[PDB]
Amino acid sequence: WWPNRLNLKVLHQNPAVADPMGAAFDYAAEVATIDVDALTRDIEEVMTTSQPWWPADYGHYGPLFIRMARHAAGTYRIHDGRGGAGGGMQRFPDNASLDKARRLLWPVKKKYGKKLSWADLIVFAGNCALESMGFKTFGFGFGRVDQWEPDDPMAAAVDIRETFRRMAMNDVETAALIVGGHTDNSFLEILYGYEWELTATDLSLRVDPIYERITRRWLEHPEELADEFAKAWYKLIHRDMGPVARYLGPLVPKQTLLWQDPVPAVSHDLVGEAEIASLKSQIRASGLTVSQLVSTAWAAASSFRGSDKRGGANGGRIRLQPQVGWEVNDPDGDLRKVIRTLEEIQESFNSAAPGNIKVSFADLVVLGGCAAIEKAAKAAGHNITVPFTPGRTDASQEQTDVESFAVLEPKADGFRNYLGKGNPLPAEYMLLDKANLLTLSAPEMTVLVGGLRVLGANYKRLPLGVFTEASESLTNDFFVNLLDMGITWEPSPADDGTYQGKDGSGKVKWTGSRVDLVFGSNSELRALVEVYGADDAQPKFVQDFVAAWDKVMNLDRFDV
Amino acid sequence: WPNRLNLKVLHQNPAVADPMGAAFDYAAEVATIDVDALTRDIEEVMTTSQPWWPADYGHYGPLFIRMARHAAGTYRIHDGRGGAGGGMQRFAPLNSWPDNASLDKARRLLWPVKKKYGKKLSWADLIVFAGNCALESMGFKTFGFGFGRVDQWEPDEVVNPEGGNPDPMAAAVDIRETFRRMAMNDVETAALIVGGHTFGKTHGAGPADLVGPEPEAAPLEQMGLGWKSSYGTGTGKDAITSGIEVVWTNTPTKWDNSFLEILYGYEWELTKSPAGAWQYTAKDGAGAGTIPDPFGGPGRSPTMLATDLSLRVDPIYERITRRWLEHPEELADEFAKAWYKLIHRDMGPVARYLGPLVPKQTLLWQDPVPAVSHDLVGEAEIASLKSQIRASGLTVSQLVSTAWAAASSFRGSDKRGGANGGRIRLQPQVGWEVNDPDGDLRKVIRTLEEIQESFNSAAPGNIKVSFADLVVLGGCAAIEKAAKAAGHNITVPFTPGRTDASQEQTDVESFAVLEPKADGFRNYLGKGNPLPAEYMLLDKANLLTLSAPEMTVLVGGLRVLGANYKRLPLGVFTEASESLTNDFFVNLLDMGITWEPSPADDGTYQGKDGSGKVKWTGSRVDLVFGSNSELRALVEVYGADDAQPKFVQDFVAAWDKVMNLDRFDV
Ligand code: HEM
Repeated sequence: WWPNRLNLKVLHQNPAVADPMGAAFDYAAEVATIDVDALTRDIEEVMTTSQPWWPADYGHYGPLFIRMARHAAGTYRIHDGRGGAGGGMQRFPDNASLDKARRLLWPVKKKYGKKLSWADLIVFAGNCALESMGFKTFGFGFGRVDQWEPDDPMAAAVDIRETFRRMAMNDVETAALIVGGHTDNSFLEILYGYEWELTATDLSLRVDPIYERITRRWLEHPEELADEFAKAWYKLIHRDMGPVARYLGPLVPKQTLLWQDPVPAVSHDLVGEAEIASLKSQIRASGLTVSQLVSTAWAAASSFRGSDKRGGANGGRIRLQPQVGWEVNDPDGDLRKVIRTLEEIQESFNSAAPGNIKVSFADLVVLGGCAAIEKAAKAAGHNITVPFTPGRTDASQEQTDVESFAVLEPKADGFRNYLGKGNPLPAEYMLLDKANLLTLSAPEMTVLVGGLRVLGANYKRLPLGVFTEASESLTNDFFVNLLDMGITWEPSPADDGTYQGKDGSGKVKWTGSRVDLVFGSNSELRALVEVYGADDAQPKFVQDFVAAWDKVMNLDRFDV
Repeated sequence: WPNRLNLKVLHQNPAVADPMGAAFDYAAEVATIDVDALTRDIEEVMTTSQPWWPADYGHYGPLFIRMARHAAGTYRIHDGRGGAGGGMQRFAPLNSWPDNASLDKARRLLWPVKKKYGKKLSWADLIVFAGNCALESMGFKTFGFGFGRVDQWEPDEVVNPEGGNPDPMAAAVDIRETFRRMAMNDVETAALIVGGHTFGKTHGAGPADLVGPEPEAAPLEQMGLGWKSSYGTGTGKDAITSGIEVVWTNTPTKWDNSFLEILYGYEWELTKSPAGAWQYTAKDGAGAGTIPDPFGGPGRSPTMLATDLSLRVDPIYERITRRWLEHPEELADEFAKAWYKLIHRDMGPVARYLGPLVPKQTLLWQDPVPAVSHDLVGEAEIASLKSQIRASGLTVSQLVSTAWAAASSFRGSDKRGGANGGRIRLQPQVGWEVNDPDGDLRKVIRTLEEIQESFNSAAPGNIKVSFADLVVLGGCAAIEKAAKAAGHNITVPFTPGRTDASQEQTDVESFAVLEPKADGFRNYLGKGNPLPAEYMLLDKANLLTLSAPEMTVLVGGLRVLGANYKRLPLGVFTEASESLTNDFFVNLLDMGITWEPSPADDGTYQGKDGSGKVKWTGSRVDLVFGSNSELRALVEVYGADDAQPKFVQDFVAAWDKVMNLDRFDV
């Protein structure tokens, strides 16, 4: 009825029923069988032909392909990660010359069909045009699955600065991109000659002192310009593809780059099933409460952005500076103790293991979270075993760009009941956005919140969400107590965001936050809460929470 | 949506937003519950007044009856949507409409019953069951009840008690019109108004301006509720839900003929209610002030709305109303039948009703089909029936058109129509303009009838074939022949079991709304439409419960197959006709052809090639796939080079789904 309401439609965007290929189709296995030589030949023969319905300017569609490649990959926003070359449905201001020219590539996708997506095709056509000009490129990596539903003065210098900084491009990369896309040295020579007749953009490279320094350096040294343009272009097209394990094809370079957030490759033999049991029995008698383990294992695995597929638990970054310094992770609490205890466990295990079986800290954090979940569930009457797939390695400090990780800090985490100052939208909207980023669905988000409440995973262990009298137990008490109409909620006297579900002859119980009551208030979410809050829905809730938790933990596992 | 195609309406209620997950059939769960225990629990929660919403006369019966009526009171025949169905009354604009006031409470009074069962009793079943049980709790034996209303998890895209001027004669026509859109005649409307208003009262009493916002705009401190009254204590003795303060009968917690004896006992004057105004009261000395106060105190006066008084003044209503005032057993009978029709209107055929309370009697408005009285055909006979159909002289265009005409009348909004029943032969559907009788349809019917006679005469025993099966079997045989001509060897699955109804079984009047005003798959842009052709195509596809890939592949198959209306060349982008290929896709995306509106402006376009010749001609439906970005992405999947067998398989799957849409008995 009332507009500006909570939009649950965002959670289930791009379902599996609108996908023509169905659920029996993985793009990786298809594009791994493609022949990039024939693809390059087809792209070139399209490049050197003049379609009658689109006059081929100078008989060479190269620069048009370059423009579409640079325009599909120019909509990447670091603060959110949406958009981008492949991680954003750029299809479905502009002059409409960016999709009518997308029809020029139809004779190429006609041959391949499902073995080559449009997102891969546009970027690869741009790259092949760039290589066909005469320039040589760093490399290319396929694997961009296409979605099926739309989701002169120095003033120009600072405007370009902000516009390119929103794309995670420093000054050298911005200068390289600007000098390249508009190009030999046919640019810097004419630009630095006769001042371009002293009469907008692309001239500020000679005005801004930091830009002018780099440009005048490149004036007599085209080698730096070539290397910097190759690196900047490769960063530009592959910005939102995630870990290096998602790159496919034989054109992917062997080198590893810092902006990809690299993690070391596995060097030892992973843990089997007896060693996993030994670890889960060792860090269940190590003096660590279920709350600490669950909160730590969620802190590492809730820094994942499903748009550009960066973050996650892989790499063991929770032990390193950008992740441990965040307010939400609470360095002033029990994160250092948990990290030190896990390091001690890892050192003890690696020094006494059969053969060359070794466990990594990144793996051990998630294994500890799984062990804590199992212990809590067993302390609730059930007997389960949460699945756990090893194969994580811990990155060192030198491989983590501190500035690049500042955009992953959560301004508001609904699952952990965190809320930082200066938020655009209210508490529930940020929870919805975070759940959408984690590629979660409405039932998965509901069950995950309802479990994390009773597991004591709240920020600073606040009682704002624990709707149960017995913590350290995975039960559906949150739902069955939220739906109870025997308590009358009201805003707290302290005028804060908290509430008060006071009843029982005037007594006050279940002090609740906003992201807690939004589940019982919103009818669409109350439906799911009633599904999980029934009398016989106790084991179904546990199984669903285990499934959601395992899905969240293994979000970043793209190598498997 | 009405200014740009909204493809998200095709994938409404996805499976990823369903908490119960896949492989969960509601029929199995709800068929194994204790109905007696459910009724006992409901009757237990009816008589226990809660302190957060007090009960009038210590009984939640009338509130449950009103909630059940309003849940099933949104059904509309033309679209078919609304009604109980998926229980949209919980999460929709429906929960926040001003005429659904205080019905958000009646869905929380039933929570203690829902939690005791869980997935074994959907909300939609409960909402309409409680009221039904309420009807039995007062002393009125209802017709029956059938569980099985599956529960959805996403909202979809889809009467004045004061007349503005409350003139009973001028409000009777409004009542008749608004009940005509629910397929209720005069006698059923009068029975529903009289019976439903025997139980209960009207709550509105106060300034009527001190009511809070709707639940969709209420603060989270109210926890999903709305209309929080601030006048007085707010709820119970001074609740405000509608504004009018009338108590109809002397015993609003029992069934009796006291509504008629009150309506036809006093003359009525007009007065202003404490909340709002414009209600009728007794005339001579305020009548007799003998009406129970819901929570105790002074007796009220006999009062009626303007809606209720219309039944006395309208000459059509007055005669039957007086007859019921004389004989009450007829009133009870018509009320039972009308209520049963009301709560089960949009539940589909009788094969979907579950539980022990479902009656054994058949009713005309259900469009009954005769029970199977023979052994169905196996696999040896089907392989011979297909050969006989193929060698009967019927071209694939006629067979496909007949099968689609039989099976495209279905609408998933209320699950009526479908290829079952075999009603393409019968009067309401054989004469529709879209099911072109000025052509080769009667010939197809005659050929299928003679094939049926030949097969049944030489029966191998107790195995016989029905015409309803024969239409779909001919469609599948034609598609098999087309695919074999195109080069692929496939076998379209066929599941026999359909039966042929008679002309007395079908109702001609109630099928005037199933007529397709615009069928996107066979162009037929019929006169009198509220939207362009493409939006009507999306509406038709959403009615068939089709997705976007299925709709695209079905359109692209029906074009080249020859299913078009009047066999127009308006959309057949293939050169070799009567063949199942993706030539509608590989030629729609052909960029060497320029599309311009035809000189004879009628909504059709001309596709000229580069040599200045009119190569293809298409319509808005045919050309919307090559222009809309979301749809063009699907066309490029079936329009590729290697995706010929994938296209054929997808088309066969879509055909199977459409044929077996209205098959709930299997
Ligand atoms: C044109 C047709 C009708 C009109 C204009 C009408 C009018 C109304 C109105 C305005 C209310 C609100 C009273 C309140 O909220 O306290 C109401 C309540 C109610 N209606 Fe109707 N009604 C109609 C038909 C029906 C039907 C078809 C049924 C049942 C099948 C029914 C049964 C009830 C009941 C049981 C209540 C509530 C009684 C209570 O809460 O004590 N009415 N009606």
